Amino acid sequence: REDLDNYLNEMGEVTADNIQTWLSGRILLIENAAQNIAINPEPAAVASLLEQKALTSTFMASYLGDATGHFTIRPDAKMPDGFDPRVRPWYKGAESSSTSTLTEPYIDAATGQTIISIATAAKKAGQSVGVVGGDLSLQTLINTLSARDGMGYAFLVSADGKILVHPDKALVMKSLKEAYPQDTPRISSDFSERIVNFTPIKGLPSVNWYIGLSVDKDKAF
Ligand code: PRO
Ligand SMILES: [Cl-]
Ligand SMILES: [Cl-]
Repeated sequence: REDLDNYLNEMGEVTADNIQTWLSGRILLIENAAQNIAINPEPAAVASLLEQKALTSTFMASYLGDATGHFTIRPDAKMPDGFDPRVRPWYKGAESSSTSTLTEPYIDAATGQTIISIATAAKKAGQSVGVVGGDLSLQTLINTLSARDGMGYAFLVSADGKILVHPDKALVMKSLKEAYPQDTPRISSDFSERIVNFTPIKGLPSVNWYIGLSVDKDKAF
C-alpha cells in the first residue's frame, strides 16, 4: 500500500507538471495576443493578429470582445443572434482577474461543442481595451490527458470538486459527490476508496485545479 501510494503520488505529480506545461504555453500565446492587440486595437489590426497560424493552429478560434459588445473572431463565424461576449464566462472571468484565466467547460456559442477558454484582459497602459480569448475543445483536453500516461485514467477536477475533464464525458461538470454518490472521494485527502488520489496542478494562473488519478485497485501492483 505504501508502494502503490508512492507510485500514484509520483504519477500524479508527473501528469500534473506536464499538463501545466501543456497549458502554460497556450496561456502565453493568448497573453501575447492580448499584449499585441493593446498595441493596436483597431479591428483590422486585431483581425490580422487573430488570423495568424500560431493561433489558428493552436485554438479552435481566438477572439476579442469589448465593453461595447463588439466581437471579432478568427476563423470567422456567424455568432447566434443576440450573442454578447460580455456575458460569456471567459469575459467575466478575465475581467475579475488581474492575470489570465481558464474557464471551466461550457457550451461554445460558435460550434455548440463543449469547450474551455483561456482568456486575459487586454490593457493599454492601465486602461482595459477588451478581453482576448482562445478556445480548446473538451475532446482536445481529454486527448491531452489520456496521452499523459500506467494503470487507470487521469481526470481533471477543480479544488471545489467539480469534474472538469474526464474520459467519461457524462461526468464532465458533475461534482465529485454527484459523480460518485456512494463513497465520495474528497480532494481534502490524497487517497480515496478504483482508488483515486488528487495532485494539485501548480502554476496555473487564477485557478486551483487537481489531477485525479483513478486506477483499478486490485489490478494494481
Ligand atoms: O462561446 C464563447 O463565448 C466563445 C467566444 C466565441 C467562441 N467561443
Ligand atoms: Cl502541444
Ligand atoms: Cl470581422
